[PDB]
Amino acid sequence: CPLMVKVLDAVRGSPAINVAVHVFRKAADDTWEPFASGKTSESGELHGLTTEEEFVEGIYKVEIDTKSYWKALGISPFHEHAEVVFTANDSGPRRYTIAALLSPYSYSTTAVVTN
Amino acid sequence: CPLMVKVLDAVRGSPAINVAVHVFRKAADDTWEPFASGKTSESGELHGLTTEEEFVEGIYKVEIDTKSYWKALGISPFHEHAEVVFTANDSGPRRYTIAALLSPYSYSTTAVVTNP
Amino acid sequence: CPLMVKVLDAVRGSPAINVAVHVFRKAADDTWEPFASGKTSESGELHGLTTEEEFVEGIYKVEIDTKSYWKALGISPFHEHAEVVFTANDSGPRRYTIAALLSPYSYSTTAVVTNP
Amino acid sequence: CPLMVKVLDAVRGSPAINVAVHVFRKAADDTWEPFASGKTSESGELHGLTTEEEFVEGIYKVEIDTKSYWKALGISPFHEHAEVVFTANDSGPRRYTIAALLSPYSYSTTAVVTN
Repeated sequence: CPLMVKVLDAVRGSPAINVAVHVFRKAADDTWEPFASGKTSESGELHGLTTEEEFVEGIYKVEIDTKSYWKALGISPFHEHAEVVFTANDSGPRRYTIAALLSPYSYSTTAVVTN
Repeated sequence: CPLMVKVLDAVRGSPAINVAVHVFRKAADDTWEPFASGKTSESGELHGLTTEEEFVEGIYKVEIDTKSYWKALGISPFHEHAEVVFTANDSGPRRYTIAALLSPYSYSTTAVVTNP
Repeated sequence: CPLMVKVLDAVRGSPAINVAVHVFRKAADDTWEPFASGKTSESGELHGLTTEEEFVEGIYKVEIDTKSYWKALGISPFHEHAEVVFTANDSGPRRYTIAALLSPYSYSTTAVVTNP
Repeated sequence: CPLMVKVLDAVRGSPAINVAVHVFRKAADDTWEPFASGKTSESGELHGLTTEEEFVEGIYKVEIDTKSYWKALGISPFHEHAEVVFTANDSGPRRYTIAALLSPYSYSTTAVVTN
């Protein structure tokens, strides 16, 4: 599993469950092409997005659908979504976890890149 | 001043100076149209991007060029840029401060929105 | 103004107003001695805590009363308070801004330190 | 395992390994008494701090020794340590993860409290 996403809710102190996540890869015409997507599990994680064979070097974008997540909790959010854009590199460590911590008007995202 | 951007460096504990920032507005046709751009100052702030008149309702995207920033300090960072995407002015004009706090493999962004 | 505190509410996207803040300085004897205190204003800022003269080298602790804050808005938060502990002025006088960004079960704190 | 700590390094994009963590419980004379301590593992985690029997309701403080961690990387830090202070409650969910994300001049901490 080369690319995993983990999302937390800073308001409830809990995983952010059932959050839609869409990943895109930049194509040679500079557009974003759908690459992988899913919904975070009960532990706030999304696994099984891609495989080592398919996850080649390139520029990827991970879009986390935060606004629908907050609307379903009845809390007015600021952002349309949270967006993480990065270059995957074979010289780096082999596994990428994109973590995100969500509040209605604020989020952080951290990449944890390991062996 | 309805839209301002403030950027901090979490490594040095200082403003992030000379950070390029590009703002786009989602078009009628669904594309991102260029809306305004500038660089942060010595205080890590970017003012004067737009006017209440020009800054109408819409979906806006504030792209902060964090990669050039880290690279010019000798660091190879994770993200290409930070992107902040939000609907603005849909309940009337507001003043928006988009803050970002940067580290090489992490950032956070916070909006402070006040009723002018 | 060598020491200032700024507090934001990540839920509402606004300054956190009326947040009580207590500052302590580590004593000669190792205890935390009361150093200064105040409440954030309408802009979520606390100024005038100390003076360059009084603010000497030492280890300081800035305690931000985040629990009273959330509770007065009907939220039962995780933390009793946020505590920020740092050595100050050990390479000469500096100006310190202690920023905090609050959510019910999370906060972050950032120092911006500049050479006056 | 009722209380776990997980620490990440925002500068290197990695778990924060070998970070000392000390936990204290507030005693009836208002002092902090040592309760549990350890060093984060290679995955940035610390487990086995306490047991459900011993972790009773009370006010606890978790001190994460960030300053020594940054000094060992040769990076000048701001804080002496990061401190998380909270009341454990039996009405809450039964497991507490104190997560912390560290930079030299900034840190965040989040409690993820689950079943």
